[PDB]
Amino acid sequence: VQLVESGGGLVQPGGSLRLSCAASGFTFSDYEMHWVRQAPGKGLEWVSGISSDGSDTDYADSVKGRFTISRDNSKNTLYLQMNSLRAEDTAVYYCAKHQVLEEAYAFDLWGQGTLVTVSSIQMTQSPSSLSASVGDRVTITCRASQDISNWLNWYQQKPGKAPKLLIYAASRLQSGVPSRFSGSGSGTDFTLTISSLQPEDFATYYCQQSYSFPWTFGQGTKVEIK
Amino acid sequence: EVQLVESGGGLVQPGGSLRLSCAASGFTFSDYEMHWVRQAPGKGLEWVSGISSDGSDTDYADSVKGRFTISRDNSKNTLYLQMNSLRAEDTAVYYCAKHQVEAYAFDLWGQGTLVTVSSIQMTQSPSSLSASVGDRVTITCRASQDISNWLNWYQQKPGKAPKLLIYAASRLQSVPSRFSGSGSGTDFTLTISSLQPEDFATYYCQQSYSFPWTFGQGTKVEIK
Repeated sequence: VQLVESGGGLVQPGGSLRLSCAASGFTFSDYEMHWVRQAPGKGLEWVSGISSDGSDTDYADSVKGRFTISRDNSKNTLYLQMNSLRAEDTAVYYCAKHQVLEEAYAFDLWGQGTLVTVSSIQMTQSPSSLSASVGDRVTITCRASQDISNWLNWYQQKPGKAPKLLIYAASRLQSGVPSRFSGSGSGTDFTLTISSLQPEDFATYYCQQSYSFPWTFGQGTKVEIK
Repeated sequence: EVQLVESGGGLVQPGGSLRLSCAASGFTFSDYEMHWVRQAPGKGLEWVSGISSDGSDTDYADSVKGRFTISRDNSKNTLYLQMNSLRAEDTAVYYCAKHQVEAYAFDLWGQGTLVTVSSIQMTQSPSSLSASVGDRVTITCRASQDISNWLNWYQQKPGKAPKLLIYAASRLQSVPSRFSGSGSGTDFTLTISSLQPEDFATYYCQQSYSFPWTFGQGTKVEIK
């Protein structure tokens, strides 16, 4: 089971690119699919989404009228037509599957991302970065600009790696993530806690509200070494 | 005239692509599982990708799934690695290696090709050490799990193909008597009884017990 993005590259301002996202191991046609991007000044930014049958589409305001999302459910392929590209569109672009997990919605499958370079409800996380050692207890906080009940997910993004779903619905651990990771909170203040930091836990962590559209992420919390 | 030769490296901006090739000669390439293994200054050795003998089954490390594609042309005795959407973290020397079986080890490597872009854990100690000719050198490896004697040691000189020294914790490859391996379970030690001048090199341990195959960060043996 994986998603594989292709089509990135270097493009002049005002240029065009077409990204494709090839899905495998699951019934692609059954799932809402989305593009999410991260610019060199990071933080995840939802770009666009499309319903399972391809009839309903959505875009972030910053890409309206320039990007077009589509899908070929017969070839398990998602597309993003990017016209009139701008310097600010420089980013890694992720393809992601939206899943109803228990009674909640999360992006539970992501691709590794493709790089686009152009040249010739608010979520607040704290801290923005922290340095720690192996064995340390790490506390990361997310505050929501509104009550969102337990409609909150946490993602882990290792350096140079695709983001990964850690916790959904504020406290529910995703399959495979170890017990040291734990989430708590409801309403407007949420906590991700790593009970004992391991070397593979050095990463950037993102919260994301799943309560009202458009989906918004926190700016990220960088967990650095030393 | 048994050898592997990698080509296709170079310098690339982030997000670019390269295609590495590994040319095999002197053995029946089509019969063997083939692998790519890479080395950055920080990580030691890191297994990247493997492909079954017939080219139909492939495997990738988590750090490169979906960006790298391994394939083989068994009619031209050639392994390939297509690297798309390259990252700074992919900067490494890339080796192609043949997997060999009693025990499982990487018994043949190429000299490597350099790419610049601009879960059982093994811990080795020391990371570097200075010694003289005639010295006894003791290198230690610890596994995050019991792995009985499923543990190999490699030697790597600058710019030369890595070399299999000891497999199954204590068994010498067809390698001088001064080299000696011991340990089982979770603690292993590599011993050079009397350092020779051609013995100044970087050494790596590797567990052959559970997939994915993992290496220690390496022990650099320097002069002084």
